[PDB]
Amino acid sequence: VANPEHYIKHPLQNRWALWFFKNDKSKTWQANLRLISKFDTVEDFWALYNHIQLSSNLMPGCDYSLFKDGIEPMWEDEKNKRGGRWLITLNKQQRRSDLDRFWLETLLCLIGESFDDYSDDVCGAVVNVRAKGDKIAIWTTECENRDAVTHIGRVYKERLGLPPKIVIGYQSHADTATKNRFVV
Ligand SMILES: C[n+]1cn([C@@H]2O[C@H](COP(=O)(O)OP(=O)(O)OP(=O)(O)O)[C@@H](O)[C@H]2O)c2nc(N)[nH]c(=O)c21
Repeated sequence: VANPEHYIKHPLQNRWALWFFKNDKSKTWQANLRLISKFDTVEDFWALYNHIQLSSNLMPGCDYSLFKDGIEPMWEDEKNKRGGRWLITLNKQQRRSDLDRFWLETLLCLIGESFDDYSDDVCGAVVNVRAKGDKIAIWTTECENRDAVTHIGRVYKERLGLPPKIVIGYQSHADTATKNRFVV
């Protein structure tokens, strides 16, 4: 039989779904959220990533979301309702300098399962392109899991290369939908 190394795609640990949001005042927030496609290999990730717009080129008001297959990118999902997000807030000058590199690094932290035992607490990630300042966030499934949330935040901050002068926060979705629970 042939050596699999020669011809098989490299499976990822999870199957992931990419979503797109375009702000339209004619429609509800949920109706503006649409599924693009799914992938579960390294090769299919790069084929998707290489044919879509960089976040910095999106019209203001748009989002990308990458979530594990089966989890919708909204607070109301069962695996998001009790969770929260590690938030990266960027200034207007950082759309040029950091937004796209931070986003791709965030994508790799997800599909590469970069958070060791706590990668099962990850639900997905969201980049919001906005005129007042863009945002990148990793969503985790239980805001009360102190060890999981902390270790995800610290690993995330280092992978992004942020210096200790910067401090990022973690907010539960219930607070957003109605403060930081943690900071690293
Ligand atoms: C992520 N999310 C966003 N929305 C709606 O989209 C709105 C904007 O939320 P946003 O996440 O787009 O942040 P933005 O920076 O645009 O707005 P801000 O941070 O309030 O200044 C939210 O206030 C909700 O009305 C959401 N509405 C529901 N029902 N579920 C969601 O998960 C959800």
